Amino acid sequence: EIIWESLSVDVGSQGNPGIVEYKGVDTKTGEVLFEREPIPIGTNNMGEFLAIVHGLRYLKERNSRKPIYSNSQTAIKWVKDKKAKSTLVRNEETALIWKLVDEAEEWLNTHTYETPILKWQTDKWGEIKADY
DNA sequence: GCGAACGCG
DNA sequence: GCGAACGCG
Ligand SMILES: [Mg+2]
Repeated sequence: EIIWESLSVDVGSQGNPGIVEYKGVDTKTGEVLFEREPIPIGTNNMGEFLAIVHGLRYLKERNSRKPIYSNSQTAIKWVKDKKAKSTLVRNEETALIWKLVDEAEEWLNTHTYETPILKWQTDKWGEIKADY
């Protein structure tokens, strides 16, 4: 069933592409462990990808073997493949989201981890604790 | 390759 | 309606 000793991440989108925020919380308590301030233009899947990679970096900094829960099977696969397969144009308006994605891919390409990245089963378990 | 035909905000 | 992931020549 649920591994309560874990990190849960999720994205808050206003439009898609549109304003992106994300956060990571303690699955057990809902305590906010990290939060990303609004990024003016991104896609939902780019935000979910960034949330998982921020989680990987957060747990590594703290010598944690906790798994990560995401409700985004798309983003879980992007992280496994070390590539965010986004369609979003690269122009002046999207430079920030793409800089963050490119830096996240660089991190994945230059680090190893054991962190399990698990699917949060929303239908079966209810909303992920990191939900906005 | 051409375009059609989950889990949101 | 968005970003994701067939038959035909
Ligand atoms: Mg959510």
